Amino acid sequence: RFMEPYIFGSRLDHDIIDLEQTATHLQLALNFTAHMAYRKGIILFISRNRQFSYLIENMARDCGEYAHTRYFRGGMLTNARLLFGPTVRLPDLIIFLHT
RNA sequence: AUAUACCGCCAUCUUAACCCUGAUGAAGGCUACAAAGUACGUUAGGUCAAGGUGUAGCCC
Ligand SMILES: [Mg+2]
Repeated sequence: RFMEPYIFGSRLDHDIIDLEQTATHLQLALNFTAHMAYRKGIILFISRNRQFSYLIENMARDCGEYAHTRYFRGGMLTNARLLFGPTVRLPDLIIFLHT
């Protein structure tokens, strides 16, 4: 339901995403990502689509950022201190290619 | 004579934290082609034959 305002219409029972809204949303998201990278924030890409795990890991390694395409264990973010150490720094921005 | 004196030795019997979910209820938390989970006494016991310490008996 919450995706309805972003849908241009249905073409033979297939939803079509309004690309005019996608352009503005992508502009805002890319501006935010660029500003965060300028401030040397830790950027973590996340995606459980196994068809693109290799590509996303390669991209994250290429841009000097971090990736998590594997099984997400309980408490990686909400219990990070116990799972990594008391002085671990969490990501400043998380990018979901697949939500 | 006494282990029905003790030991020695045999045998009997009794005997942590953290993180999520449920509207922050009792409560719950797993799937790998992965979906919240990680950190001693007891006995009128035997044995003084390969071991000891005492205790009492008798002494016309
Ligand atoms: Mg006896």
